[PDB]
Amino acid sequence: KETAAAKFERQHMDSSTSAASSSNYCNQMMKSRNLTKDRCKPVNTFVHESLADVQAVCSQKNVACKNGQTNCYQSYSTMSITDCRETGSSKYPNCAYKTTQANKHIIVACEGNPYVPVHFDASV
Ligand SMILES: Nc1ncnc2c1ncn2[C@@H]1O[C@H](COP(=O)(O)O)[C@@H](O)[C@H]1O
Repeated sequence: KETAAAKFERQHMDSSTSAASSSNYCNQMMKSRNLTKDRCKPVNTFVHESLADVQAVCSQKNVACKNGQTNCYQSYSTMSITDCRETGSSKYPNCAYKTTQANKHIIVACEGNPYVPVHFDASV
């Protein structure tokens, strides 16, 4: 089965690009990462940093999660990320997104042994 850890990597990791590939990036990536499979996933963030760097966030600044759990962590450094947001004109199965690149601190929830990212909570 797909572990939660693998699912985080599929949904949120993109170390290959340093930053968003112009205007087409979200359209292609949301599809290729299977987030347009059974609906247009409305909102999603990709992180353009090494896996090791993202994993290391599980030992950085402990902050409250949006759902009220205590297992969330904020990166001490800013990271290169891309926010994808579904357009008003987007209609399944033709899912359309705005690609917005930025540099922000990420917030991830971590679980397990090893203690790794399983949920992307926020960027700040
Ligand atoms: N603190 C957390 N630790 C682990 N997974 C979480 C956490 N917060 C949210 N999730 C995951 O993200 C989804 C969205 O959370 P919610 O909006 O509370 O339904 C949940 O179904 C979980 O799959």
